[PDB]
Amino acid sequence: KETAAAKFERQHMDSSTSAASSSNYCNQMMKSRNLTKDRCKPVNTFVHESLADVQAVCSQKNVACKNGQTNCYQSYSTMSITDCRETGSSKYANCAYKTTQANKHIIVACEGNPYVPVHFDASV
Repeated sequence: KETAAAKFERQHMDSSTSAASSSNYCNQMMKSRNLTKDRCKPVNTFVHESLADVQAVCSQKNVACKNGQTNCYQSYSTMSITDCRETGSSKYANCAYKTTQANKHIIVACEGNPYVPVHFDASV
């Protein structure tokens, strides 16, 4: 099975690039990260920062999680991120994604030992 921390890295970490290079980036990454096999993941966010810089968010501003949970943290600074949202004309198994590049604060839920991000709550 996949540990909740390795899963957050596979679905959200992309430190190799500084930001979405083309409008096909989401179609590319959603595919190389295995997020379109049993269905098209309708929404996913990639962060273009170092894994360390994203794990350090677990020691920043503590805020409520979108589900009420109290183990979410908001990054003090804005981070480079890419938003992948399934387009209306997307069809399993041929997923189509709109890619939107942006700089925003990310909010992730942290868990376990050591305290690492285990779920991407949102960005603002």
